[PDB]
Amino acid sequence: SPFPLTSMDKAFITVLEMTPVLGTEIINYRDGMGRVLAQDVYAKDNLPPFPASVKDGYAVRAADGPGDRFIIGESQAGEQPTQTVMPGQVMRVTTGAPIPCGADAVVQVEDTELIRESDDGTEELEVRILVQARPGQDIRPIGHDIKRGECVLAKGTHMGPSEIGLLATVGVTEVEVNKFPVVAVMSTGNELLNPEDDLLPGKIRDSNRSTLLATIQEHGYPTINLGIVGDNPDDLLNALNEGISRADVIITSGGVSMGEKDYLKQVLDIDLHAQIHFGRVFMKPGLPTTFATLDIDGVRKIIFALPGNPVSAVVTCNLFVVPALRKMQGILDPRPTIIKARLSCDVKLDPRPEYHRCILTWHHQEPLPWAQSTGSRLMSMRSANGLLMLPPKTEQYVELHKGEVVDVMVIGRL
Amino acid sequence: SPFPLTSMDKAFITVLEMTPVLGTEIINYRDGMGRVLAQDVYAKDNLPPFPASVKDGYAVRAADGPGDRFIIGESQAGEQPTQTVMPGQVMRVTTGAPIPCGADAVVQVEDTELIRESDDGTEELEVRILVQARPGQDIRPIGHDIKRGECVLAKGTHMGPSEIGLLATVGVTEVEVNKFPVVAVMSTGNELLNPEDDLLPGKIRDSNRSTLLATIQEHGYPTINLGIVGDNPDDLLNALNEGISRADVIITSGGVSMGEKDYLKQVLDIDLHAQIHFGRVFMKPGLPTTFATLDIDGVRKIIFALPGNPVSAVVTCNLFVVPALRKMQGILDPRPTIIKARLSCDVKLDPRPEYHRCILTWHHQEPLPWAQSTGSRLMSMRSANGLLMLPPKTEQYVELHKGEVVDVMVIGRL
Ligand SMILES: Nc1ncnc2c1ncn2[C@@H]1O[C@H](COP(=O)(O)OP(=O)(O)O)[C@@H](O)[C@H]1O
Ligand SMILES: Nc1ncnc2c1ncn2[C@@H]1O[C@H](COP(=O)(O)OP(=O)(O)O)[C@@H](O)[C@H]1O
Ligand code: MOO
Ligand code: MOO
Ligand SMILES: [Ca+2]
Ligand SMILES: [Ca+2]
Ligand SMILES: [Mg+2]
Ligand SMILES: [Mg+2]
Ligand SMILES: [Mo]
Ligand SMILES: [Mo]
Ligand SMILES: [Mo]
Ligand SMILES: [Mo]
Ligand SMILES: [Mo]
Ligand SMILES: [Mo]
Ligand SMILES: [Mo]
Ligand SMILES: [Mo]
Ligand SMILES: [Mo]
Ligand SMILES: [Mo]
Ligand SMILES: [Mo]
Ligand SMILES: [Mo]
Ligand SMILES: [Mo]
Ligand SMILES: [Mo]
Ligand SMILES: [Mo]
Ligand SMILES: [Mo]
Repeated sequence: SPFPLTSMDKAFITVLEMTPVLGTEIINYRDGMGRVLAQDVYAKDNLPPFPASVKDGYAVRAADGPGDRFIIGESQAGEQPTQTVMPGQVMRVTTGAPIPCGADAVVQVEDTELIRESDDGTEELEVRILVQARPGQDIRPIGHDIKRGECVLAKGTHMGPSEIGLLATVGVTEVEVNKFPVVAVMSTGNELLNPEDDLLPGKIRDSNRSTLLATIQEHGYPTINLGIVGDNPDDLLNALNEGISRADVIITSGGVSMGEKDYLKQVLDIDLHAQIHFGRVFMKPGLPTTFATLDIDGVRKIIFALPGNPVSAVVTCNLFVVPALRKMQGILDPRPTIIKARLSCDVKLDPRPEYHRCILTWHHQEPLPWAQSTGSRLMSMRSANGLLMLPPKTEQYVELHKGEVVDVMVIGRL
Repeated sequence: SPFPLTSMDKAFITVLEMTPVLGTEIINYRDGMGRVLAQDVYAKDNLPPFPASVKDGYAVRAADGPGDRFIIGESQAGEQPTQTVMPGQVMRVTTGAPIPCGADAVVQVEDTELIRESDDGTEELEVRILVQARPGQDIRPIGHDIKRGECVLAKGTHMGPSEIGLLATVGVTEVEVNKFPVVAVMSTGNELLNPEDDLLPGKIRDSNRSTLLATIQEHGYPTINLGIVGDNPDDLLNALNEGISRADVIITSGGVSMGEKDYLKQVLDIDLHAQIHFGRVFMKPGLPTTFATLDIDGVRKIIFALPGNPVSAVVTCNLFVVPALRKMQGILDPRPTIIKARLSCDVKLDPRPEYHRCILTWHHQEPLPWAQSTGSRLMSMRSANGLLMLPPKTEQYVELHKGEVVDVMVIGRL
């Protein structure tokens, strides 16, 4: 317009407030990594479902006390015992095996001495119990770990490997979860060639599409490649319409400044009839970053029109797009993790809040990590895992110094 | 045997020392996430390949100084200009467009005032240049960012989205990288049923296979599901042989203690002819953890036989298996990230080093995260992202207290 300068805080809140939560679907539990449960999950069985030995040893009657006992048989994992242990008798048990009727404690083998075995040495016949067992010792009673009817996972749970294991444990192999967003990515500019192309006069290769698609894929979300679109409103509208049809989220880069061949804001408003919530953000880099929504038949589509400069595109993707996607896939608090780190070098502050990719590293025993802004040789074998978040300068603070503590958004595996 | 108790430090070093680095393969750069480059990568073009405007404005002759200028044409992104700017003239430029012959600086539009435009207002004819340009201002010279022949990525680089973007930029769309390990996972025990099964007497559901497969998949590695194997040496040998054929790494759980129906160590040694490097580790949980290698025709297979207890299996998988896999896929320093955190609760120390899953959380402005051992309601919506690493007790230290600083291995996204 130019659009009003929007503060970072307002822009970020606006993205989260205006972004929808996707609907739900039933998935197989093996496909649950990173998904958010949209149902509570209950156990239909006890764990353990039988009284289970926690040791290799003997199932005994505690009342018998220590002494010499006839071994009447063995309880092995996976088989329900049929015999009842009577006074003066014991049954061999292994870890995880059921406790036979008549026994009320387990004595571990280390607290015993073998008296007699078969001539072939394959069968134990008589054992000395050296200790006084406590009633119930070394037995997991029925339901000790999980009770039938217990809620073991609550709706809203963001699942990792252990949650998948718990679903397996309780036999709940299909669960309701939020859908993942499908994210379409488009590059714009008459100067852009595909990565596969040799250069031609006046042209460069499109890098943003690759970088943005990889960023989204890193977070586990399905993507759509919408290719390169030229600087003209008809082609841009057609590409946006394809994105809307095929995806939940459309990410563009380029063409959002006020230049003569920058059409995206006009197309979003006048042709697409989308609602542009902000078109400029008071931030460095990322000034022309644009966020729009489009409501079609009770479905809200999300559009991020990011700056064309490659550094600006990847920075703004991490600040605005990734949290939106986290909200869409059902994460209750979709905010990124922000940690405290020490600056590895002095840095000049800008009137705008500043953001820069960095590498976070821990040093021996020092409690806080160091943040080294990207751009020793070894500090190049590693990809950026942080985004430095530097404050606006004040009449007081014009610079931050090496060692001073700053906020860093986590954007990669530490 | 019982095998010697191996210290944690020795066991860990032994895994890393004995684990091979996999060979290399050529991949498409879009498939490069998490891969390690096995070649240096060079630029074959300059970036930018032409002198490029960094602003919307006018390409000028700095020697002309400020004043009123005829606009002879426009240089738009993607088109090589044909006209030469002479004294008294300027050419309109947009960001990323080539600088025409004859011009040596760019003046941004904000430092100008328009004098004359066409009757239709679509074409600018005359402009007032308000500033004295510095030579070369607001131009990226040829090769400013990347030079032809420059090494832009070194062998050993562990790639993320920005590295993929750089490959796209320089047009190197196929790269040599280390292979990813294929990891086969097996559960053992006559008591185990599939997750899909209803319980039967004496039985429980297999959870470890799901948890371990999910853990490995979370790190991006392909997996093989070897199912459930009973407690007998013939079936175990057959399953191990299948794993060896189909995978680079075999993970088993269960059957590694000294129980009567525990055969895995015997099978690995006597039947498989593998070299067991340790069979017990002085650690809690994880005492019976076993690591073996098998060399077949110049190929080294890796076998981890983990404890059957589900908590022990997932803990030892994170401590030993994941670093091995990182080495196999070419990561030069495969050690996990360890951070410092504050204990959320008092904890009793064991003679053994202790490990427990936890959740790491940052609090407002406090520099160090808090580590809350797994097992408010909201602290259940989140999956474990840390492994607490507690020291062995000493005659002095028998307990650690809330707030004290401890080591935590990162095992999930923070
Ligand atoms: N996909 C892309 N890959 C690499 N560079 C790009 C890409 N898109 C745009 N650029 C470059 O970024 C710079 C700014 O582009 P521009 O379209 O003006 O961004 P905006 O107008 O959105 O701020 C130009 O130098 C342009 O060539
Ligand atoms: N895949 C599995 N899923 C769930 N529980 C298991 C699994 N494998 C073993 N267990 C249980 O873990 C416990 C220890 O098993 P065990 O085979 O004795 O381990 P190890 O001998 O290797 O220490 C037993 O209670 C057993 O039923
Ligand atoms: O206008 Mo920017 O600073 O390249 O996003
Ligand atoms: O023997 Mo463990 O402590 O279950 O691995
Ligand atoms: Ca452009
Ligand atoms: Ca077993
Ligand atoms: Mg532009
Ligand atoms: Mg056992
Ligand atoms: Mo135990
Ligand atoms: Mo900017
Ligand atoms: Mo910038
Ligand atoms: Mo800029
Ligand atoms: Mo700028
Ligand atoms: Mo700017
Ligand atoms: Mo800009
Ligand atoms: Mo920029
Ligand atoms: Mo710039
Ligand atoms: Mo243990
Ligand atoms: Mo244990
Ligand atoms: Mo144990
Ligand atoms: Mo134990
Ligand atoms: Mo133990
Ligand atoms: Mo054990
Ligand atoms: Mo255990």
